Formats: sequence, structure tokens, C-alpha cells
Amino acid sequence: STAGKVIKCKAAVLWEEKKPFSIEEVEVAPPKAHEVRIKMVATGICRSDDHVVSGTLVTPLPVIAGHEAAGIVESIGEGVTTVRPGDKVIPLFTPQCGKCRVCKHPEGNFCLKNDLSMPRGTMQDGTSRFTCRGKPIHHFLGTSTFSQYTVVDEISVAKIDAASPLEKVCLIGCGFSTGYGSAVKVAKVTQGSTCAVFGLGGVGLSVIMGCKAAGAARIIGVDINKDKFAKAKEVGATECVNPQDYKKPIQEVLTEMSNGGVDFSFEVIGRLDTMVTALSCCQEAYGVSVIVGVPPDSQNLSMNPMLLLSGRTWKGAIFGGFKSKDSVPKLVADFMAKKFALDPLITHVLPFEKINEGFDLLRSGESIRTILTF
Amino acid sequence: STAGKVIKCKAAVLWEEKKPFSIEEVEVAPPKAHEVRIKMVATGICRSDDHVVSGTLVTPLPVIAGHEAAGIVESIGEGVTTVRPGDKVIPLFTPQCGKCRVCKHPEGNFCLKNDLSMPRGTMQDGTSRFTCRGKPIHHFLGTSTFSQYTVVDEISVAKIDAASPLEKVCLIGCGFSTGYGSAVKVAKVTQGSTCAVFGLGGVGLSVIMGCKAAGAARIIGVDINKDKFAKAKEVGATECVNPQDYKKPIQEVLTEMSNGGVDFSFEVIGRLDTMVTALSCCQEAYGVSVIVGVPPDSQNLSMNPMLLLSGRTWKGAIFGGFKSKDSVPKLVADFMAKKFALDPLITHVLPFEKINEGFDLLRSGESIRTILTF
Ligand SMILES: NC(=O)C1=CN([C@@H]2O[C@H](COP(=O)(O)OP(=O)(O)OC[C@H]3O[C@@H](n4cnc5c(N)ncnc54)[C@H](O)[C@@H]3O)[C@@H](O)[C@H]2O)C=CC1
Ligand SMILES: NC(=O)C1=CN([C@@H]2O[C@H](COP(=O)(O)OP(=O)(O)OC[C@H]3O[C@@H](n4cnc5c(N)ncnc54)[C@H](O)[C@@H]3O)[C@@H](O)[C@H]2O)C=CC1
Ligand SMILES: OCc1ccc(Br)cc1
Ligand SMILES: OCc1ccc(Br)cc1
Ligand SMILES: [Zn+2]
Ligand SMILES: [Zn+2]
Ligand SMILES: [Zn+2]
Ligand SMILES: [Zn+2]
Repeated sequence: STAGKVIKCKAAVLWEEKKPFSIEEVEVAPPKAHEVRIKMVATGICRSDDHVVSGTLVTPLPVIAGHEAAGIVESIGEGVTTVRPGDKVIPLFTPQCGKCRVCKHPEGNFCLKNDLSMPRGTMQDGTSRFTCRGKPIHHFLGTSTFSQYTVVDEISVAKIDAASPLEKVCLIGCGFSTGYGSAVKVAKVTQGSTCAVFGLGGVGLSVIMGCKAAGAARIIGVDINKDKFAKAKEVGATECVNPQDYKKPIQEVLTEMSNGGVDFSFEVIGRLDTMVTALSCCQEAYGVSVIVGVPPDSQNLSMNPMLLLSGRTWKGAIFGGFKSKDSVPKLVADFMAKKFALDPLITHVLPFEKINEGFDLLRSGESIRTILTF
Repeated sequence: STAGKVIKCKAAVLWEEKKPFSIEEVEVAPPKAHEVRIKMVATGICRSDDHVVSGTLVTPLPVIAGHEAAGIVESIGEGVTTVRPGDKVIPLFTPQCGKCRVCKHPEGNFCLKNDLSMPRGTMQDGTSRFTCRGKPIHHFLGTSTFSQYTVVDEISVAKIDAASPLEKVCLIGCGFSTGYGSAVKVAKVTQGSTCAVFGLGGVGLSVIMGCKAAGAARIIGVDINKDKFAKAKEVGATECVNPQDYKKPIQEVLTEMSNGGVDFSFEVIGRLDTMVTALSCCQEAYGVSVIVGVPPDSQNLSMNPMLLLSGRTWKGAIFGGFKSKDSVPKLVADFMAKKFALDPLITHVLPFEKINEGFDLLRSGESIRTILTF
């Protein structure tokens, strides 16, 4: 009955960097051809949304952020074939158009229609479905989930299991899938290996889940916040180290612990120095290091190419290397089948209008994932 | 008739950086336990030997350099089991001890007994078998092939086919195996792919041969010396580009030519800037870039980690990823069965005594490989 009409609803608008989110009355346009309007049910607070606030991650402002979510389709634009009204869906911050060179490649997942490489903060058609007091508000990675309703391109939404618990499976829209995929698909962690995981937030915990599932014998968590260690150990870390405890660099510590370097290292923080440390701590001849952390805007790292010439492999990935539309439904089905657990990532559940409390919890170190419910 | 005796013979000693080789009389000690004394038959001039002269590659001086060679066992020390006097052999600049965690790993080839990481310029026992003007002279990578006779540890030599032509198969000791392996083993180049090869010296031409053997559709040779193009085209390059002919940076040209980036790129020069350019020109979601070139001592490159976060893989390797002692005899067997060609890499043959003309041919851009004969 809202189909074909403007919806007036509340959304959390970020007007300016380094300011609180502002709960505003917005108008959400109806979906145009090949667009889907979604009623949000749950959205997760991911450190990448905080990067927008901090200016680490540049995207046009003002913006409705939020990219880790699950909802129900309220209506569909002309030509939509992959979802219908009433369907449970997860928005895909990495699209899967199915037609570009990457979508056709067996391994690649970074679809050329993504709004990550050179963010415009629009729909695919280069316009916005959001207005606040006459002013257009930017989209974020084609998702924009910090709103009661959003509009996404059909290539940026997957239908999921009609019985799935949206307050849990929203994590499959980013943090779980990124971390788990980084281990099982990108690194391809092997049985009996030694893994080091830098950063023990939601995404690093999911890296640990991935390494345990892949049969790693040793999984060393690294965090400057020792409060993170207990939960890292619960999901499979065999050991945890705090670099602040040591009078020498942690790559030397991890090299001695691993008897000459780890098989697999993961940077899951977003700092240039830990990207180089994670590479250095993997074994010089056959080690693999995966960058998961989003670096600070426009900054270059410095590294010695002899770390690679010896044999190391260095790679990164978006969304755990998962082809998003193909994988997100299968990951939900796997969750429904008890193949992995999401409750260990969820430390707080707040109503949407307490979003700023949700971000305060993240910034303080006290949360892993806060889920915002509608 | 020389067994158990000190040999007096000619060697090319490097006394000082940025000086000509000095062809003079040296004393070569007989082999100790698990050592092998070799009469050199042929040695190639590799750019890495020139890096020792220029100080780009640091190793203790004074030194007998050379690492790409073939010869005949003159005598063996006590306990040697894998070669006998009169055997044809190729010295291994990357050893294969068979005992260490790398030698036991299925992918690893950078044996922990190597003298590359932290060069000492000795035998495994920390002493030298060379005297000149009554001074001890350093070894180079446990090989030292710029001498009529050398002594190597048993883990640094492979027995090859008794009928092999040593004046060709010396190239399997470095440049051929390194390039070819970088393509077929390290990159694992796929059928129907697009490859970019930066540098069309002996190692780059070898990378092209591996790219053609792997069934690459397109192989784009890149070099600032257009005199290199003809030979590159003969051994499988489909196109050759000189960066100096374009206004745009060559990563931009290759990305255009490949309709969004190459599948596989190779840095086969040894410059920081071309290592980053080669990484950039591989497709951002699934490209693989392999560093082969030896960078200047102790220098860091600067790069944007968003190149990796999109999904690129960056790696490097020594000796094309080959387990040296397992691989080198198989590579000689494959050569004898004409599975690959070495003649295209050999542009000049000179007597050993003309080593300095050898280096001048390389430095001028005129040669690919000069083979020195003893
Ligand atoms: N590649 C991708 O597709 C994705 C990237 N990310 C990124 O992954 C990273 C992690 O995200 P979350 O787990 O949500 O963040 P989070 O902030 O919950 O976790 C980061 C952890 O790193 C630790 N840390 C900070 N500085 C450290 C240091 N110097 N040394 C060791 N530990 C340090 C913190 O104590 C914290 O526990 C972020 O950069 C985020 O933007 C998130 C999802 C998708
Ligand atoms: N990783 C390993 O195990 C091995 C490494 N190497 C290294 O591989 C590299 C190549 O060795 P070779 O083929 O013997 O050397 P080479 O000097 O014959 O060939 C290098 C080629 O690169 C070209 N070049 C120089 N600057 C260039 C630029 N800015 N752009 C494009 N091309 C440029 C030169 O014109 C030349 O044709 C060297 O750094 C050498 O030390 C060699 C053998 C083993
Ligand atoms: O967490 C979402 C996200 C992932 C990667 C980048 Br780059 C930006 C945002
Ligand atoms: O070409 C011989 C050699 C290869 C790699 C390095 Br590093 C140094 C020398
Ligand atoms: Zn696509
Ligand atoms: Zn996220
Ligand atoms: Zn070894
Ligand atoms: Zn060489």
C-alpha cells in the first residue's frame, strides 16, 4: 500500500565528519526500474561505518551510512526478477551484476559496479532516493541501512531464507562473511597450520572462526585491548598476545612463537604498520598474509620488497572474496543448518534510535557487534 | 691427479665495488666432508652478478662471484653420496638441504641454509676454500662460478645428465629456471590468460617462455630498450610496449590494452617503481603480480594497500619457486627432450678471460646471456 509512493521515515544522517549521527525525517522515493525498497529489520554497527565518521573512509556527505543489514522487501521497481514484496533480503555492499569481467571470473568478487573504488554515494543511475528538507542525501556503498526504509539496485540485494532470524543474519551482510571468507576462501587456511589474526573485533573473530573451521592447529590473536582475548579464545584462538606487553616488535615475538613464521596472517584492524607487521610475521618462503582492514584514505605504506622475493604471498579482499549475491543466501542456509555461530559476535542489541550509543560502545572498546533493531 | 691437493687456477676476483674483475691466480682448497670440488665448463653472466659489482646486491668482498654455471666434479669430500668424480653438475645458488621446515613444505624452495637472506660468503662451515694474494676470498651464494675450479657444499649441487651440453644448460642454474618457474610454478599462469612481462633480459624472456608453455592467449613484453622486442616476439610475446613512447603511465596503457588489467604481471628488472607499476597493471579483483627483479639493498617501496584490498595477489620468488636439487636435473632432462629452448637466450659466447667484455655487453644493453667458457 506504500508501493509506488514516497515514504516519510526516520534515518540516521551524517551531515559532517566527526559529528554524531542525526535522526532526521527523510523522504524515500519509490524504487525505479531494477530497484528494491526494503523495510529494515536489523543493522549491525561495523567499524567501516565509523571510518566514514572519522574521515578514514571518504564518501560524499551528507550520507545515510550502514551496510550490514537485513530487512523485508516493501516493494520492487519495474523489471525486478530476483526478489518480491515480503521477501527477507540482505543488502550487498559489494554488488554482483553477473555481466562484468569480475562477476564472470571464477575467483573475483569485486564487481565493476561497486561504489567503493571511487565512491559517488548514489544509486547506479547516479541519483539519490533520499531527501532531507529538500536536500538530497547520499547513499553509502549502494546499501544505506541506517534508515527505516532504503532503496537498493537489484544487483545489491539477495533473497534469503524466509525463516531466517534477521537480528542475527544481518552479520552475514558484512562482518561474519568478510572474516570467515578471508580465512576459508582468500587465504585458504590449511589443516594443522599456524595462523595469526591482528584485530579481535567482529571481523577478526570471524577470521578465527574461519581458521578453526579450516583445521588450523594454532590461531594466535593479537590485540592491544586484552579485554578482547576471552571471546577470541571462546571462538578458537589457542593464544593471545598484546604487543604493548613486549619490549620488542610483535613480528619478532610471532616469529619466535611460530618457530620461524606463521603459515597465514590476517590484518583485521586498518593500520599501515600492522599490515606490514602481519606480512613480516608470515614464514618468508611460503607464508601468506591477507589484508582485511580498510587503510586510512590516500595513505601509502612503506615495505621492503625482499619480504616478497623470498616467497611470501600478500593479498587483500573485500567481503571475504565471496561473490555476494551467489554466496549470501548459501551462508544464511549454512547458518540455519548450524554450520557456524553468530551469537558470539553480538554483545549489545539496541533500538535504531540509540545508534549513537551503539557507536559510543564500539569506540570505547566495550562492544563487538551492536545490532540496531527496528 | 688433483684429488686431495690445493689447486692453483685462474679466477675472476672482485676486490672492490664498481671495479673490473681481476683475473688472477687463486688457491682452491680440496673439499672437506660433504663438499664437492667442480671444474667449471661454462658460466653465464646474470644481472645479479652485476648487482654485486654495483653494490645493489650486498655480499662480503672481496668475492668470487658467478652463480649460473655447469661443470664436472673433480673430487668429493668424505661422506658425499649424491655426486661422483666426473659427474656433470650444476651448482645451486638456492640450496636444498632436504631437512628444514621449508625443504619439507610442498610449496617452499627458499631453504633455510641459503646465503641470500643474511650473506656471509662462506661454505656452510663458515670458512672459505679460496685464497688469493695470501688473503681469504669470499664465496657467493655457496656457488662462486667465476673460477676455473670452485668448492660447493653437497646441498648446493645437482648431478645432471651425463650427455647434457654444459655450454647451454648452465642457464638452468639461474636465469632460465627463475623466469620459467616464475610463470609456471609461482604465478601458475592459466590457459587463455593475458600476461605482462616487465624487462626482456634473459630472465624476462624465460618468463615469456613459461607464459607461452602455460597457454597464455596474450603476452605483453615491456621494456624501455625496443632492441629487446624482436627476441621477445620470437619466444612468445604477442605485443611489446616501450613506456617511453606513451604520455600516460604504462600501468594505465596496460590496463586499457587488457580491457581492465592483466591476469598475471611479472617485475623482471629490479626497480622499486616497476614493482608497484606491475602490481597496478594486474586486474584489481583477481590479478596476480610476481616480483622477480632484485631490488636495491635496504630500500623500501611505497604503495597504496587499496591495490591489494580490491583482491590482487602480490608475491615474489627466488629461482622460479623450484626446489633446486629436485628440479634442476628434471629441467635438464626436459631440455634434452627439447621441452623448452635455451639458444634464444644465448647472444654471445666468450672465453672466461674476457669476463669484463662480458659485463660490458650486459651493461650496454647489447646481450641477453653471454656464456663464458673455461
Ligand atoms: N575488507 C572488507 O571487506 C572489510 C573490511 N573491514 C574493516 O575491517 C577492520 C575491522 O573491523 P571490525 O572488526 O568491525 O573493527 P573493530 O574496531 O571491532 O576491531 C578492530 C580491533 O583492532 C584492535 N586494534 C586497534 N589498533 C590496534 C593495534 N595497533 N594493534 C593491534 N590491535 C589493534 C582493536 O582493539 C579492536 O579490537 C576495519 O578496518 C574495518 O573497516 C570490515 C568489513 C569488511
Ligand atoms: N628472483 C630470482 O631468483 C632472480 C632474480 N634475478 C633478477 O632479475 C632481474 C633481471 O635479470 P636479467 O634478465 O638477467 O637482467 P637484464 O638486465 O638482462 O634485463 C633487465 C631488462 O629490464 C630492462 N629495463 C631496465 N629498466 C627498465 C624500465 N624502467 N622499464 C622497463 N624495462 C626496464 C632492461 O632494458 C633489460 O632489458 C634482475 O634484477 C636480476 O638480479 C635474476 C635471476 C634470479
Ligand atoms: O566494511 C565495509 C567496507 C569494506 C571495504 C571497504 Br574498502 C569499505 C567498506
Ligand atoms: O640471480 C641470483 C639471485 C637471485 C635472487 C637474489 Br635476492 C639474489 C641473487
Ligand atoms: Zn559485476
Ligand atoms: Zn562492514
Ligand atoms: Zn632446507
Ligand atoms: Zn642469476
